[PDB]
Amino acid sequence: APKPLHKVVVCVSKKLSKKQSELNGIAASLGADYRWSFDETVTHFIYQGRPNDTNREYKSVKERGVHIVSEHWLLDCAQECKHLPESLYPHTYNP
Repeated sequence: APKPLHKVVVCVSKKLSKKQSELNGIAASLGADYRWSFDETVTHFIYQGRPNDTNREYKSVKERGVHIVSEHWLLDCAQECKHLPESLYPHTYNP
């Protein structure tokens, strides 16, 4: 049975550790997989920050070219039950 985030693999940044289990579960309810820390399987890295952010984990993921999205990407995908465009939710996104 189709779910909107099938084949997505989320990883919540260390910065967002207090929200990590909750966000993993929100992603999983939409059919995504999740990793507890970053690796080569991750498709979507959840992160909140600033222009030219110096966070080490963020910079390492950015080098790998995977999607880096605000937590609001996941929250809005959940509200809509849809795979929403990642480009609308950069790490600097603020509602």
